[PDB]
Amino acid sequence: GPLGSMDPDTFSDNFNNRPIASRRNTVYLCYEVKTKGPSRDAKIFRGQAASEDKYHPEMRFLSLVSKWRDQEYEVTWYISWSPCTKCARDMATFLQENTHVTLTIFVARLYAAADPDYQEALRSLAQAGATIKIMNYDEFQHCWSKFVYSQGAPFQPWDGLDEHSQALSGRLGEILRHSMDAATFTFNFNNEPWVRGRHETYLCYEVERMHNDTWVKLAQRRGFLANQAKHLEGRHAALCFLDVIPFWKLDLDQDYRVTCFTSWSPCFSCAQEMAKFISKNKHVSLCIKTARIYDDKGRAAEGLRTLAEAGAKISIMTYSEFKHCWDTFVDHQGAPFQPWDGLDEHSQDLSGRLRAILQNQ
Ligand SMILES: [Cl-]
Ligand SMILES: [Zn+2]
Repeated sequence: GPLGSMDPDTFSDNFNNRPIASRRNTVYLCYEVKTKGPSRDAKIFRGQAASEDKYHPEMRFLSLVSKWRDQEYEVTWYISWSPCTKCARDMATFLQENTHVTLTIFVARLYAAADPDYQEALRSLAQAGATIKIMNYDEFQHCWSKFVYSQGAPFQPWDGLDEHSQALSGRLGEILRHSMDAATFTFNFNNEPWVRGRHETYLCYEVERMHNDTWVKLAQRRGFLANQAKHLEGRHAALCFLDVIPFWKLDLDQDYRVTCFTSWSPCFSCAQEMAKFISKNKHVSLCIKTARIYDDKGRAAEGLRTLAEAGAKISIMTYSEFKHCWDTFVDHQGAPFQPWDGLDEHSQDLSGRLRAILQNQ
């Protein structure tokens, strides 16, 4: 097509929320810029470019929003991938230094590795005033209508568009709120021994340092994550937490206690991975408190025994732990933790079964 446009194939490649993994680090940015004001017939100034690290044609919109008399500017992005950590930091700085510019960002996909520094950069960009949302049907259709040379072809949505948009919206909310949804928590941490539909695994985590004779909490370091799925390799939540750990830059000469609240107790493979990790990280004492014992087709008891042998403290979550994670990691907005029926009974039964497991029976 014409210069400065994308063809249907480039759109289908970049602006799509199906499990396309990632791989080709192509980040396509469509941008609109409008003069802020009451005009309803205002002229929208549009541009678009794929990310290229030599000349960066995607940032040419910045020249459009320089200070000019009393003018203010509203910028809109339709970006194929969430902005990287450094670009998010830079745009936060820019919004701070250019209060005459405001910015909305619609995103097609989120990077699966929502690691701590990236999440803090995204929350930084949000606090600077940016509006970040996941693209749904309206945004995809608008981007097709405005930035694609289609030759009379109407926008054709793919099958699982809305479901993927909703899942990405939930993840983005988990990131920006720094807390998980109340329905999500209430469901994933239900401690009935045998359950259906718990396809995900949620892992909350806290860190403490030994100062004087006291475990002091490092509130700057608490957090939560979930597993990665789809079939693009599925990485369990325990492995993702192990990946989070090195970002903390712990002092190898200090003593730390690391607590994991998991909805599913670790599978055999994850248990061996965490045993190997703690046997090579002497400065870290691992506590594992699980809502449910994931039997892992009968391989889990051996893994839990291995992990306990390596020094980890494996326990079953009680009402106190559920209430604690509700207060600490759930967007409750003041609401108290409302326990489900049979919580205590399921908890004490699971404690008995874990006891039988650890003593080898
Ligand atoms: Cl697992
Ligand atoms: Zn696992």
